[PDB]
Amino acid sequence: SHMEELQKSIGHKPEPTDEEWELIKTVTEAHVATNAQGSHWKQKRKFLPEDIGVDLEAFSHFTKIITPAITRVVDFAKKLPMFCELPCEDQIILLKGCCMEIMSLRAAVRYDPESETLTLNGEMAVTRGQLKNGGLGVVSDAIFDLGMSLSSFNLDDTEVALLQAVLLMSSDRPGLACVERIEKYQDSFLLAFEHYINYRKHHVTHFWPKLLMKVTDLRMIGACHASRFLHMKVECPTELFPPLFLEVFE
Ligand SMILES: N[C@@H](Cc1cc(I)c(Oc2cc(I)c(O)c(I)c2)c(I)c1)C(=O)O
Repeated sequence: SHMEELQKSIGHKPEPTDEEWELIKTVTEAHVATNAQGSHWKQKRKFLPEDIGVDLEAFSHFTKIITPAITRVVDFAKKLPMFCELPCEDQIILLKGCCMEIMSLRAAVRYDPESETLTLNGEMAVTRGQLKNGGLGVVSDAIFDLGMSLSSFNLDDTEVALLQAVLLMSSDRPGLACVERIEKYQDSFLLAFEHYINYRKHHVTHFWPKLLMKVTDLRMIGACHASRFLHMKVECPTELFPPLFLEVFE
């Protein structure tokens, strides 16, 4: 009985309703499925040679593995019924919007402080420099700084999945038709996410506000990548652009 605000005047911290656990199980599984190499990534990963890394040899490695990265985000979305409930133009609009946001999140949570690397596609471990010089520029710094910061959040697969869901259901992308409906699905994810955090009892003060701030930072990564993507088309050759890469980023 979502009295919600009232339960937040008394100071109780509401856990997930029965319906919310269902939504949480769906999003979680969507993610775990489409997350290249689940919990097995730290030993499955080849460090890219110190000598590689606009440095074009670098770029070519990242573009080689980017089409599967993209598609595993479309797959994450497909596995959300709310996404299925939307028109075809809206779906494409939402994906193009969140694709880098999600991929960046997936990379940043595989930050390893021992090596100072992130791991892409669960397949390849890069440094900040290698990722910067291979085309991202300062978006690399953005992602590394983020990964470094999410170290203390200790996110679990559910937390990352819900974050992905919040990024996907963004009502402000341009061109959308079903805005109010996307906002409602969003609010539904945020409400379950908060609830799930209450349940997790993280030992960090002001955990939720803090994690919402990361949504923004992800958004910024994405914006900033759009711009990097123009700087790229002029520097690297139309040749090394996987078709799907082009179609998502336009
Ligand atoms: N690790 C994620 C996927 C992921 C793949 C790549 I490859 C990547 O790096 C780039 C590099 C360039 I250059 C681009 O132009 C773009 I978009 C992404 C990032 I960050 C994330 C996953 O597990 O799903």
